[PDB]
Amino acid sequence: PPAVPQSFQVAHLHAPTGSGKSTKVPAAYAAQGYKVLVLNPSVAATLGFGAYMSKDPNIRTGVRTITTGSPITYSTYGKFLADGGCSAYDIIICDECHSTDATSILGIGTVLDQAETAGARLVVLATATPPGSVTVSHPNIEEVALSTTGEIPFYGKAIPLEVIKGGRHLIFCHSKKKCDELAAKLVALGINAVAYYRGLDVSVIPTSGDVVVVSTDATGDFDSVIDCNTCVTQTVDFSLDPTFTIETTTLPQDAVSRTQRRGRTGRGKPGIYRFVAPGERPSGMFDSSVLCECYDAGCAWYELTPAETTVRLRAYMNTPGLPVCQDHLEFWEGVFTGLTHIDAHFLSQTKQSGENFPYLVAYQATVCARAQAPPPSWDQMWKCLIRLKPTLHGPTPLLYRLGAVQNEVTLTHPITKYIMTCMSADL
Ligand SMILES: CC(C)c1ccc(Cn2cc(CC(=O)O)c3ccc(-c4cc(N)cc(N)c4)cc32)cc1
Repeated sequence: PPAVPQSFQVAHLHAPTGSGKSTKVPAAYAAQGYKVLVLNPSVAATLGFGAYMSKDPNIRTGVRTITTGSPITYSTYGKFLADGGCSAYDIIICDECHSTDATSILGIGTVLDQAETAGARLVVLATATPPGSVTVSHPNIEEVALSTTGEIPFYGKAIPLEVIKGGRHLIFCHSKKKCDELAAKLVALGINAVAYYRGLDVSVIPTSGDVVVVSTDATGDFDSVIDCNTCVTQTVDFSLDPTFTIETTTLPQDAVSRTQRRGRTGRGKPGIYRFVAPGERPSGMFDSSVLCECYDAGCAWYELTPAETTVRLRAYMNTPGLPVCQDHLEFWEGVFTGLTHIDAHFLSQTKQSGENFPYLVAYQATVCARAQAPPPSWDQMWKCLIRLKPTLHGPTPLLYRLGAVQNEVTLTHPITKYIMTCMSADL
């Protein structure tokens, strides 16, 4: 238990997930008379530690807020951001501080930039999977390499039928077209194959007997888990056509990713993990398009100027022991700064709808509406514009590229031109 210091310290705390760090740790600090805040990315986790310690801490999530007068608060990073960040606490624990979702990143950076001014003595950056870590072996999971033999084609290797006859098995595949293709062949060999991915109702998975569930990362109880060892990963490309493209890329998975997928077996009883590849990237590198996400979340959810968002991301990049990324702070701040007078109605629909880049989407929707032009495609991304579809004609004033573009485009909008400058100035 890192002692509370005389001057402000940032501390790192690497210890297994579940053991001590969101639970025993804060309680020991409180037992010494300190005020302590414990930050977590997930709502369920924050309530999970709340309930478990209530046998009483303050609990601060978007959906539920309990104030109890306790010296211990469990918040998510998002609610922490919503509450204006640093008010009130001697000690702030950033739990699961490896997390590369926007919110967590803005959260920690916020804690890093502000904790000292606001009078804290200690910030503990806690996680069980700090940068460079690999997958540790699990007592309940036997791990067996797949070999070229077997009669089912699987990412260069093969799977034997014997391993997926009898019981429950989960096969992780990388995309959607690949889940369909694989489920289908198993149905054509008797086996009970069920594909799952974003845009399916969770009902379609049987609950009791034999199945081979072919899903992405979109109770389960599996006897076996089968992993293609790859992940579709969001990335940015500065393609100058006219500006940037948000697209995907399939990289070999990292440690936490291998963990997450292996952990779908061994749920108490024994488990089996069979792999396409023996290796893994180490964790601790994230794409530029995560920076774009921070500026997006900041502008859409957290009422931050681009500039404030930068101040918080700077603190995060000025701390050692954290996921590292390209320094595109001035670029990304530049971009969002030009993005003014969004339609609040469009913004509100792309937020509700769980869109990625809800701000950039609603902004391209805004620009489209005011021009009376259509969006770059009639995909699901552009749902907010359906009400107006009947009124919209001509070429799409294209700002950036978030997906497929079916409509002809104009490249001359002031916002398009402005962004273009940003990339020639800051890149
Ligand atoms: C998963 C991804 C698509 C996503 C979803 C949602 C958000 C925003 N967000 C995520 C969390 C975490 C939690 O639920 O505790 C959260 C909490 C409180 C607020 C909030 C509350 C008020 N009263 C005003 C404002 N402005 C914000 C927004 C939040 C960010 C990212």
